[PDB]
Amino acid sequence: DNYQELAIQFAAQAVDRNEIEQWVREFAYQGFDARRVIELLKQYGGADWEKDAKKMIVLALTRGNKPRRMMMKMSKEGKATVEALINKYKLKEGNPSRDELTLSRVAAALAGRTCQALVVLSEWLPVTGTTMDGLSPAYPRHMMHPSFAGMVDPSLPGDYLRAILDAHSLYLLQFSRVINPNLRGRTKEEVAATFTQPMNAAVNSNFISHEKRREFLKAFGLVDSNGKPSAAVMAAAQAYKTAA
Amino acid sequence: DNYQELAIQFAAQAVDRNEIEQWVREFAYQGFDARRVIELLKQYGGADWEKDAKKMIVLALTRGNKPRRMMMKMSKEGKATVEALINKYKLKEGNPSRDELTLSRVAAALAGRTCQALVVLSEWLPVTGTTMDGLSPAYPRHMMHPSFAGMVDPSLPGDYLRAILDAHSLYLLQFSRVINPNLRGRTKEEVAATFTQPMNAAVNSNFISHEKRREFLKAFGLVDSNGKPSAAVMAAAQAYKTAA
Amino acid sequence: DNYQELAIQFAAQAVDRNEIEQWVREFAYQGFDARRVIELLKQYGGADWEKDAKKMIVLALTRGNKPRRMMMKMSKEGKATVEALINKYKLKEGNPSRDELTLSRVAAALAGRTCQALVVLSEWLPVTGTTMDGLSPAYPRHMMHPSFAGMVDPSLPGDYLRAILDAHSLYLLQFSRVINPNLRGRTKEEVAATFTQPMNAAVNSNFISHEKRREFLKAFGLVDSNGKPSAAVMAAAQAYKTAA
Amino acid sequence: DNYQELAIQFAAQAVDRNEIEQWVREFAYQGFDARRVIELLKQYGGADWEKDAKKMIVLALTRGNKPRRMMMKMSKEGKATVEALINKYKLKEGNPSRDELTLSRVAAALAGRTCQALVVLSEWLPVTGTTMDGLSPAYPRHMMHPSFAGMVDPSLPGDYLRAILDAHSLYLLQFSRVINPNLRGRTKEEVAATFTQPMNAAVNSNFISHEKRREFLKAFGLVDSNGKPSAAVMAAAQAYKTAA
RNA sequence: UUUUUUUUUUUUUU
RNA sequence: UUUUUUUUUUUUUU
Repeated sequence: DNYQELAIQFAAQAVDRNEIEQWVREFAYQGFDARRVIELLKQYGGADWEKDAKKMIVLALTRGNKPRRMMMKMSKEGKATVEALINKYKLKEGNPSRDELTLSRVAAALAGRTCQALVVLSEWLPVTGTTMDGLSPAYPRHMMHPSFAGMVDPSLPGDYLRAILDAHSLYLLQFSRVINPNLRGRTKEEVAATFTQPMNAAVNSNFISHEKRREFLKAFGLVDSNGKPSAAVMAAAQAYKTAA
Repeated sequence: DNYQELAIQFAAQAVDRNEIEQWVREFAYQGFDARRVIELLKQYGGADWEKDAKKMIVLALTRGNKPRRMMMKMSKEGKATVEALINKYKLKEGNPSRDELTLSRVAAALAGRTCQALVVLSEWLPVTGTTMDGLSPAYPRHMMHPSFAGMVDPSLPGDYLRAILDAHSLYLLQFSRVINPNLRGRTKEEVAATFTQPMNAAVNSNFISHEKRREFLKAFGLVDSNGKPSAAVMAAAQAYKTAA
Repeated sequence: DNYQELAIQFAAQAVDRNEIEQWVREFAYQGFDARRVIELLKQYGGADWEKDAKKMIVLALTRGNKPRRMMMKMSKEGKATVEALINKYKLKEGNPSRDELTLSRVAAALAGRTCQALVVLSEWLPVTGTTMDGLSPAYPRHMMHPSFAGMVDPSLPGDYLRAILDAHSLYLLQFSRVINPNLRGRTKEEVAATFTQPMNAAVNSNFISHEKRREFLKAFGLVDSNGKPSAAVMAAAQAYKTAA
Repeated sequence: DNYQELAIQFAAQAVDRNEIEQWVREFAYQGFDARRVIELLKQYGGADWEKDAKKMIVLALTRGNKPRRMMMKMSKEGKATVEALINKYKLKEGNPSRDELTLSRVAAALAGRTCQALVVLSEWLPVTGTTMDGLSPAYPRHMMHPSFAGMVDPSLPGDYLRAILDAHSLYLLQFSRVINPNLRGRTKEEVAATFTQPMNAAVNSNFISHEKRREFLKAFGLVDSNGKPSAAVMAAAQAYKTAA
């Protein structure tokens, strides 16, 4: 009945630091977890999850993250395959609940495979290898997707780590402007402000150990035995420093 | 059938100023009323309204004003708590009917508790206390939310009142640009043009007396016994003058 | 079966100028017709249409063109009145089919009455009389709505006609920027490019004769017996030439 | 349960280039096919498809590509004709599935008839022939629609082909800015970047042979017996060079 | 904002 | 586009 008094009496109770912090942790933003993606893939796909994840990586890389929209301009065969994949994995577009699968999340969780596919798929990506070669010669094809950040060892020596991320950022700059048309008229620093947080989140995630991530970088020819980046990565990193 | 004659005859009847003014008052915009928020909280929550309002203040401050959207990136436990809060209090996003509760309205109506929570929640807010400290040292943590304006005594001496509002405006400038991305490229004066009207409406509302508001400012350490602002408030008020 | 041949055979038939022009006229854009608005008002409202149109003019002028949205911030009494008006007249928001009523269309069709209401409603409009007085002293209150263009005699001498339209355009410039926030950063010429076509359409409509429109302008004190605009209109027209 | 091991094992299997490429082809973007448009026209219309396609070309050229929206501002007769056309041909707006007809697709597939209609419809198009005449005298009326690109012979001698495309591009520049308001503040090169890919796709499509296309250009008076463009085409090609 | 943004390739329809 | 645009007034929640 006395609303002012009800508000004052409510304000009278002091803030319990322990209780309030327990609530902030409970309500906190839950970041991308590759384990949840693989769990959902296994749950919906069973023994077929790996073969279907290969198909979804090709869809994510060559057609994007909108399953129903990409179906509108597709062959009868492709349309039937994507329809079955949407029904089975309850595929959604964009950025929904973490209880949902997307083509981008499938590609991000299985980063090791995604980055290998990029060598073959190079000329069918939103920004082709040929386009990247015109900006920096022999541009590393394995860096040509945002999921590459999930293969980056954060324990690498500072300069070597910055060179890998700058090289990858040269792709991220071109890619973001092609798939996001409002970034086309913005500066390198403005476009970078949209991709650095999800890139760093992938670099610093606990999915795939530091050692296994460095083994991938070495196997793909991005770093040597001492973790020193290749001449192609150094070129791409310098091309990023110069880039508009 | 003779529409021109009907329009002429309609325009011929003299203007009844009493009738027109009665309709302007009847159709007038209905401003925010904290009493209605607390009434709805009591009606839906019963004996649980205060414990649930504490939870909703943590949600408003650390996750925002979109209950269904924040649930998409939350733990199973948090998701279950927010789901129950939405169902019980019929929580809506944005700016709906005044018959509806929102997390922002709960935080605004119980501004006294909201501002106390800010000391503990400082590093989980869209603009942290550490960021505010880099603009003005020992920035008042109690001013780091738009609901703080509801704790401002408009009867304070002019210079003391301007110092409190300028200090608080230093936060509102950073906060508005972080939560509203189209304001990021606009000047201090353009951003201020989006927060001054709701700020002044809270400062001049009839909810919580001038005396009780000044008791809160004194207890939060913002003003002394004479209503003179703290050195920290003065430093922020001055820092707002040279802020871009 | 032979799609190329089907396309060529279709292209072989020559375009019949008479037939094609009959189709362009049939499919042509149908402009605003005040007769259709009054007919719908009479059809839904019966003997109550005139009293309800007075209410809808007050709603259009002081709250805008979104019946369900304005109801969200309104008294129980006002909410009940607008709810009844929406159900009875099947009121829609924005720019729907010409078979539908809107608050803006009601105000536009009964321009004579709308412009008289503006003298009383001046301080409750999106751009007040006081605001207009600061740009041009004793700004004509009868010109303070887009529906005023429906009271303009196009047969007036050129200079007198341009002076009335320039004076009214000074309001249209302020009004368009207030109700349309994307026009706020645009030049006078860009803002004018959004209001000149609907303004000219109202000036050149066949609803209310040239003579009756000049009688309204004379009665409201906008032009003298010879159709020469008042000193206030000339000031407003010069203030428009200068305006940013 | 061991998600890191599952992701490592998945990334360990060698890339089957044959399998991946089979999936890129299956999932590849399906371009516009005029044969599919005519097939759907025949399937839904039967013996009435040609008479209805004439009506749909008038709608596409004078009212646009939004069937339900154009109906909102149309006569009772036109509204009834468009309602019947939407129901019969399951007409959609915008850019939907290739299994769907649109007014733009009907006009594009039967480009030969569309371009003939332009001579009669000139003053009812988004950019009129009179406006085009002010930029380049006696502007070719047959080029005043994007579907004209479907009548261009790519086997024409280089200079003659460039002259036809530059002349047509003078229209596409004006047209794109009128129907797309965000292009109004952009440069000639920025606007051209939105129309060159669909233009070139029509120029290089396999629908209607090179020889039949050149027969259309000759019959429309655009090129002589040797494929040399008319003086009017040359003047427009030259006017495109200095266009802003 | 915190692995997001998924654009073009007969579109954009003011 | 062709009587449209209906913003603020505890909002904007990235």
